[PDB]
Amino acid sequence: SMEQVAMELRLTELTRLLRSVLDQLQDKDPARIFAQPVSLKEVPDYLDHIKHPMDFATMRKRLEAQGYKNLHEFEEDFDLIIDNCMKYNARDTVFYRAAVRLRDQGGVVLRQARREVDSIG
Repeated sequence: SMEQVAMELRLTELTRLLRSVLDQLQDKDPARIFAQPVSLKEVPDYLDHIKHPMDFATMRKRLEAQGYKNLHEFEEDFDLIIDNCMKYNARDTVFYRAAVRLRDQGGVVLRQARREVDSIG
């Protein structure tokens, strides 16, 4: 149908906007602490601590499959990255500190993306 195509064009454009958002958020992680999944070879007990792991490479795979239907879903995944880190790692660690900085700096990027998604439909 012509409606299914119009919907697919909307999802495509959302994916385009989320791709830019993701690149901007990931620049706020210059040390690449959140770039890839926590290694189960190197942290064998991680899944006993964290039930829903997340990282920027896993978000990128979902993105390119047009697996995000709205910004809320995308934010959920970003929020997992931060919140998982802040639970697993203690306050006085480079890891926890990196999460806090990502959170604070990403908030700005996400504040305007919410307006761009409401604005452009």
